[PDB]
Amino acid sequence: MLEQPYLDLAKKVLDEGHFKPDRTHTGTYSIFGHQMRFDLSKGFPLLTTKKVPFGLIKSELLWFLHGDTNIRFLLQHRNHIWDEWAFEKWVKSDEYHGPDMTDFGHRSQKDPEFAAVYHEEMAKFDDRVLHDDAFAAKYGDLGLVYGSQWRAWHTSKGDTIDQLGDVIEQIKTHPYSRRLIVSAWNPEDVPTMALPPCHTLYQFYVNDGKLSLQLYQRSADIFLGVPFSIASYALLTHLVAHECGLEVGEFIHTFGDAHLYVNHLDQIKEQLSRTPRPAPTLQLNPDKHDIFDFDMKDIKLLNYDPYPAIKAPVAV
Amino acid sequence: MLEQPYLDLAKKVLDEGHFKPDRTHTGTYSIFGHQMRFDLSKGFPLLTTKKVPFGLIKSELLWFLHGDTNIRFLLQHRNHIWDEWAFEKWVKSDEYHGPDMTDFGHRSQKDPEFAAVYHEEMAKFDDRVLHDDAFAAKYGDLGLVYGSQWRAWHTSKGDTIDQLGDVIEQIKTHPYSRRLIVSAWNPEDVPTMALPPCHTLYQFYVNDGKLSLQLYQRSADIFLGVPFSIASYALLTHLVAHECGLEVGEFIHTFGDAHLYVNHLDQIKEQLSRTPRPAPTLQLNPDKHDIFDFDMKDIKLLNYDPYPAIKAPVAV
Ligand SMILES: C#CCN(Cc1ccc2[nH]c(N)nc(=O)c2c1)c1ccc(C(=O)N[C@@H](CCC(=O)O)C(=O)O)cc1
Ligand SMILES: C#CCN(Cc1ccc2[nH]c(N)nc(=O)c2c1)c1ccc(C(=O)N[C@@H](CCC(=O)O)C(=O)O)cc1
Ligand SMILES: O=c1ccn([C@H]2C[C@H](O)[C@@H](COP(=O)(O)O)O2)c(=O)[nH]1
Ligand SMILES: O=c1ccn([C@H]2C[C@H](O)[C@@H](COP(=O)(O)O)O2)c(=O)[nH]1
Repeated sequence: MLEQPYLDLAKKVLDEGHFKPDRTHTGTYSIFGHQMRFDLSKGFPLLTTKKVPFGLIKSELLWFLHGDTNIRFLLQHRNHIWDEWAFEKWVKSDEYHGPDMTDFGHRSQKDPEFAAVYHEEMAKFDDRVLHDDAFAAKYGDLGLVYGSQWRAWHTSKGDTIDQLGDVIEQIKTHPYSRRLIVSAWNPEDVPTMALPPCHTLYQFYVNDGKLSLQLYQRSADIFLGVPFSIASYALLTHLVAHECGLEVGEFIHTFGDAHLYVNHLDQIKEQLSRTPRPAPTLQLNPDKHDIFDFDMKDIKLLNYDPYPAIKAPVAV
Repeated sequence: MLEQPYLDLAKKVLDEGHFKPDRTHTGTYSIFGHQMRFDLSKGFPLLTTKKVPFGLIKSELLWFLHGDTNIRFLLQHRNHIWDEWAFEKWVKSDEYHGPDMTDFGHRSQKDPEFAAVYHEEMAKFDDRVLHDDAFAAKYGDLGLVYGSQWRAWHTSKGDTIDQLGDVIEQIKTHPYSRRLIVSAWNPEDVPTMALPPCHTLYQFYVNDGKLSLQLYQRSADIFLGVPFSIASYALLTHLVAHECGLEVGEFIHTFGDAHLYVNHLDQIKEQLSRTPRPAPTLQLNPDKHDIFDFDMKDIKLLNYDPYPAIKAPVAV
């Protein structure tokens, strides 16, 4: 079945995984070095053994493709994935008036009295952002994030570089290039950055008419962190191909520290019992071509037959 | 045997390798996505089925570790690997007086009348550099090269960042970090650069007391390009460990486009006949610790028993 590699990776870590403490102190079964591949021309590698929200993936990927970093677009799409990174500033501000949100993520992990206020103040910030146009401009904009990294590489002399764009250009002008790299790691922002990018760098490859891509990520939270990574990066491969007129090939996913949090194991042993069902089919709008405007209804997911959702706890 | 993975990779490309044209127009059997590992605590992965010059590797690696980019150090060590990248400027200059060296690399590939003059002018430039102190300052300095990338990351506001240093610092202050990355890919230099770095990015990993490293390279000239890459990056793993007081673990080598030039096949089929002999032993000076001054005689290679040298042609 199409997703097997991920179940094998999960399985693997569970066995030969070694214990490793965490920054956000927990334990983790970890492995260093691993590659898995999926032939995109055989189905979309969207996990069927667990409910995965393609809606979240798409909207998020379009945000990235717009080089947009303001949280407004995501909320607009009922997407809240990155909210916590905005809230961390809103609260660490002079304007913040209210429930001392210090370490709110951890306190809500088990959520006692802090629970309500945190999630209540959350509605606040998102209400503020979504409508207060100026608030959005200050607190909604995350700054350095995949989109700005991808399409707005802050140079040494003020100008901006659109890596992704100039890359598709590269694929078009001369596809057989070993220089099709889109780096997200900048040495000067990483030390003073909330969360250095996980999906660090990706390289495309054109041969026999098909487009293949390789994603390198220094860290991998296998339970909930990998199933999104796979899909999103498999989606980018159809978009580029469709843009450049290439037939989609296969997506390769290489990991630095691949791991399973110590408080995720029950849930993962649980998943390993179900058997994968036929891979979902991705459908792409034939009319529009400039992927940079390939909005929500331009990407359609056909016949996804997932196993129920397995809840787990945020890694704080 | 220790090197098997490389012979398997060679073997692989020869079989399921697909044809691919080149920038420097030749043909190439290519594969996209591949990882191979070596347990450094079992021997030094220095190929025994072909003579590999450890001298060249060391001197070159120390140049890198000094953040030095001037070709003087290399010539000083009887090392000429990077010369061609210096000559390309010396000749593309107002000062150049003599044999129009245009495309000298290609013309010398089959070397007719151009042969002598090119190699003669080469002695010239290197004689100039090695002794003419000021000449060295202008034409010897390559500018953007692994060393300066590693230890002199040109920031947005003039200052310089020593990635490698701050990284060993990271390994020391807190080893269990998934953020130990040393990137060599800079989005703004790559488009106006002679040869964008191949060995693009490497991440270390500390666990169970051992240091493991993963090297990502977008391109791999398997015949002569990989056997150096393996060794050099395996050497860096002993140096860091020895510096940080860690036991060496294993080195992981991941490739973007791994390939075998169409005019290298005979030589590679040739190699695949010999059987690997016990791996060489690396010896490290116990006294000095600051790897940045771990000079030539501080690294010793014990009992290397290689098969004879298989000549091949430079990929122009
Ligand atoms: C990926 C990504 C972007 N993100 C953000 C993101 C940011 C930092 C991180 N940090 C750590 N340590 N682990 C992570 O998984 C992680 C993920 C996500 C955010 C939420 C869910 C989610 O809604 N629920 C999960 C699993 C349930 C849970 O564990 O709470 C789901 O299965 O849908 C998934 C991904
Ligand atoms: C690696 C590296 C740095 N380099 C530079 C370097 C730079 C650009 C490149 N470009 C291309 N296309 N292929 C390469 O192998 C390559 C290598 C090297 C330079 C010379 C030898 C060498 O002296 N001889 C070889 C093989 C003989 C041959 O093919 O000519 C040997 O086996 O020692 C090896 C590596
Ligand atoms: O998109 C993301 C963001 C985070 N993480 C994981 C990686 C780690 O498991 C943890 C963050 O700690 P660091 O890797 O940054 O050290 O979150 C992911 O898997 N995917
Ligand atoms: O250290 C090096 C330098 C170059 N090459 C190879 C990579 C390619 O095979 C060719 C250069 O073409 P590009 O990959 O840069 O496109 O040289 C190596 O293997 N190692």
